Amino acid sequence: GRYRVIHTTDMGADPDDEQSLVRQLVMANEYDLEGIITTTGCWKKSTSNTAYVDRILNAYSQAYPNLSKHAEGFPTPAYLDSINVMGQRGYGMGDVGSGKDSAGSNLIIAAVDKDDPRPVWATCWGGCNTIAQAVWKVQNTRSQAQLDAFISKLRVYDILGQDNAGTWLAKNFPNLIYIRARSVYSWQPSDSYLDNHIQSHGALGAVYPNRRYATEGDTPAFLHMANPGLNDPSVVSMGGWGGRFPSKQAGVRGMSCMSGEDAVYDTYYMYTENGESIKRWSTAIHNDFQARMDWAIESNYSAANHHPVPVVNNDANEAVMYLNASAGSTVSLDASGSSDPDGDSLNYSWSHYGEADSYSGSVSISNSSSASANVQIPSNAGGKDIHILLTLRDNGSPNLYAYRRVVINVQ
Ligand SMILES: [Ca+2]
Ligand SMILES: [Ca+2]
Ligand SMILES: [Cl-]
Ligand SMILES: [Cl-]
Ligand SMILES: [Mg+2]
Ligand SMILES: [Mg+2]
Ligand SMILES: [Mg+2]
Ligand SMILES: [Zn+2]
Repeated sequence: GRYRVIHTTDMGADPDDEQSLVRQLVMANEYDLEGIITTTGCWKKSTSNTAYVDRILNAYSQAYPNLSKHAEGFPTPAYLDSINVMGQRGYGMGDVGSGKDSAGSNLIIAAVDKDDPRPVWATCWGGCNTIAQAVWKVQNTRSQAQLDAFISKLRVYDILGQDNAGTWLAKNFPNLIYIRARSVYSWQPSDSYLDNHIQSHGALGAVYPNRRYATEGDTPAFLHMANPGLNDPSVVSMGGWGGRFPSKQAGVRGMSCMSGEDAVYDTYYMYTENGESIKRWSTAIHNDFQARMDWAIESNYSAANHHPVPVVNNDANEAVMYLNASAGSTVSLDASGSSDPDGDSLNYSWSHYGEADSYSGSVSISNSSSASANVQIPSNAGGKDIHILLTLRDNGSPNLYAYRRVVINVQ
C-alpha cells in the first residue's frame, strides 16, 4: 500500500523545494521514503551541505510526536536523518563519471539493488545527475544483464528538465520509465491559504517559506505516488495527483537555464503531459495538506480530520482494482463498507475516467452518486479497458477524499 521514493533536490535555488519537502514530510506515512538528497540543477549549479534539509528535519522532529498520533507509519526522525545525504555537488553530466560517486548516488544504487519487489522512484526537483551517476556507475561496473535488471526496477520523475543528465538517461536507457513533467503550475493554492492553513501551524509551518516565483513546482514528483488506490504511478497514462502522461514525446526540452543542451541527444523520448492534469484534483490536494498540518499541531486524534477509507465489493485493498467483464454486461460496484475513522458522513461519486482508458466511447453508470452503482459495459467494448473511479468525500473539516479505481478489462 506504499510506493518507494527517493527525492533529489537543488535546495537553495528557490524556496519551493523547501515548501515541497514540508508537504512530503506530513504526507510521509503514505510512502516509503528512502532518500532526501541535496544536489544541483541549472538554477543552482553548486552545493556543499544539507543545511536546508537539516533545518526542515529538525522541525519534523518537533512535529513527529503529534503526527504519529494521527496515522501509522510516519518515518522516525532518526531514520530520516540517516537518508539525508549529499548527491552530486556540481552540474549535470559535468559531474558524472570516474571518481564522482556521492552518498546520494550510492544510496540510489543500494535502493534499486534491494530485495524489495516494488520498484523505486527517483525524482529530480533540480537536475537528475545524482540518478545519472548511479546508473553510470552500474553501467561501468556490471554486465549488460545486470544493468538491464537495474533499469527495470527504477523510474524517474523529472520536474521540467533542469540538467542535461536527465536527457542523457532518457537517450541512453530507453527502457527506463522516464517522465519529464512540465504542466506543474496550474494546481497551486493561494498565498493566503498557505499563510492561514500551513505556515501558521507549528514548527513545520515555520520552515515553509513564502513563494518567490511558483509555489511547490516540484510537488507533483511525489503527488504522483500519493494514492495507490487512485493510480499506479508506473502506469503513467492513468492520471492522478502528479498528472497524466498519455505518450512519450520527442525532444522534450528543459528549462531555459539548460538551453541548447538537450538537442545533442536527439532523438530522445520522455513521457510528458498532453494537457494539464493536476488542477482537477486541487480541492482534494489542498484539503489533504490542510488536515495534515492540523495533525502536526494537534496532540489529540479527536481534534483533526482523517481520510475516509474506501471498500469496493468487500475489497479493502489500497490499490487499483482489476476486474474482467464481458462486453454488453452490467457490473455492480458497491462501496458500502467504506468507512470514516472520525465518524463523518460519506459522499460517494462514481465516474468514468475516459481519458485514462483504451475504450473510445462513453460509459453509463447508474446511481453514480450512491454507494451502490452499476456500470453498463458497452457491447462494442471488447478488447479494451474501462476505468471507473470511486471518489469518496467526508464531511469533516476540511473535507477529506479517498479513491478507488476499478479497471475493467473487457472481453
Ligand atoms: Ca527545485
Ligand atoms: Ca474523516
Ligand atoms: Cl501548468
Ligand atoms: Cl487527467
Ligand atoms: Mg508556525
Ligand atoms: Mg491526472
Ligand atoms: Mg477512453
Ligand atoms: Zn489548520
